[PDB]
Amino acid sequence: MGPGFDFAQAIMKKNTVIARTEKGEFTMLGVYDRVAVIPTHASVGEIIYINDVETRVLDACALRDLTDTNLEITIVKLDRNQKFRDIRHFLPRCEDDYNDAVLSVHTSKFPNMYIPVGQVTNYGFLNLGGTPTHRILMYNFPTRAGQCGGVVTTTGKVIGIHVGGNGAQGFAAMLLHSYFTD
Repeated sequence: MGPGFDFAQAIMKKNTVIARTEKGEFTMLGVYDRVAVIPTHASVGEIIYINDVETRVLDACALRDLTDTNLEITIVKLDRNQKFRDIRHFLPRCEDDYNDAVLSVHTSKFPNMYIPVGQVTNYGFLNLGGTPTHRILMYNFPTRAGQCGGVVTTTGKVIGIHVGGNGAQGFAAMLLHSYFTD
């Protein structure tokens, strides 16, 4: 509907797949080469479904900060025959607050879904489902089951992936450029 939705759509149309684990269907952001991200609570194993195709997982790393605190991001390398467009230049270098963000989801349950969530706070610490978690972004939108893995963007930046909600607020894990240096 406007330039925020434009950037979000450009990311969804080229840099997302539908990932299925034993724990559900998730929006999955492809970042570069065969490397993607998914919430750690997806419990990625040796095999994952990517757009309903059985796919070997070549590597999976559940990120933690240097205090050994959960970040809720798992980086997955997929045994896929095709690379993602490289979007690493759209990732923030530092923790930050943002204005006028969009949360975008693409699953069987919620195809082509875009939500203007407004102001995004650097919230920091969250007890997420009982697990101490760091680098949490917060937005004041009543997000629901089915939106985990959803991409949070501003114009020109891919800033996080949706990992939870409390009924009134939604929470995303930050994406930082330093997670994807190779």
